[PDB]
Amino acid sequence: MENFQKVEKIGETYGVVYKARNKLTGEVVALKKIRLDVPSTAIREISLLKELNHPNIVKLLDVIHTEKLYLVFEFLHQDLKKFMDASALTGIPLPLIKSYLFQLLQGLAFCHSHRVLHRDLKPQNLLINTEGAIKLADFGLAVVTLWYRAPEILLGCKYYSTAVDIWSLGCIFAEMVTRRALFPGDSEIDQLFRIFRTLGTPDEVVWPGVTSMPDYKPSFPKWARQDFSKVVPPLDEDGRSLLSQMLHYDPNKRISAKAALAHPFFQDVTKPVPHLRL
Ligand SMILES: Cc1ncc(-c2nc(Nc3ccc(C(=O)N4CC[C@H](N(C)C)C4)cc3)ncc2F)n1C(C)C
Repeated sequence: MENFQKVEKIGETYGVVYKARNKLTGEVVALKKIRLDVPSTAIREISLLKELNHPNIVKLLDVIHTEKLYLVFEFLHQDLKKFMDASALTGIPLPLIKSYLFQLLQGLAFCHSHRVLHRDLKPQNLLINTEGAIKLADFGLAVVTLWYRAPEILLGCKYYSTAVDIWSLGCIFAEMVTRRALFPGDSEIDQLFRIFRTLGTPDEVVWPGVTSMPDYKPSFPKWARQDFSKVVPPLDEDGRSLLSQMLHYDPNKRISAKAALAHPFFQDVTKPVPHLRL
């Protein structure tokens, strides 16, 4: 860590993140100081992450095990959240929404093909640059936001799948379009009940095995599903078709990252450059 000069704190569950300059090489980096107490398994788990390289995953440059674990990442200048708040006035243009969605699906397609899950996608851990790229960061690597949590997690599923990232990404997609969070819950039951009010209470019809999941209660209110035209106007038919498949209750019916990439929504996909003020 002596080789690095802290420029500024840029983020603070498990670990703080600093913009920092490599004292030798003048290299500017994000320097993550990880949740102190290293367990041997966590070291081999991060050594697996260093091999997981993709243009839509923030590059882990180095892991400094001394003695206090640091992770040195490629630096990116803004998160999606700040860009969304800076764009809240006319909204992010749809071409740029489509681009960001396609790229993150490509990152997820990659992660998932190697049986790596993110587990905690949100606007705060999606990082953007001046060239139109968007990148996954801060991989969930087993107050916190529940807003992008898949319903299987919230109902107590222990061995959940790659479909949790598709759910989260779908929530992020809707939020980019509408400029309002799709399920802004302030507790697990509120989060869950917000998902239920909008998409209807899941039963064995739409989600086989649901009534036997740990935190499922026969006594949950039974809400009727709302229209998707009510939920994400002004998303077009393709956009809404894709979103509905990313928000299927049954993790096994929820569209994969790979299948999603072939959806007609991306037919006219391009790569716009955003107007970013750094
Ligand atoms: C948790 C984590 N590990 C590694 C990184 C990381 N960050 C950056 N650079 C970066 C991130 C966020 C912002 C940013 O716009 N703000 C963070 C807080 C505030 N927002 C919540 C409104 C704005 C600027 C630069 N680069 C590479 C990384 F690996 N991160 C970030 C997600 C903070």
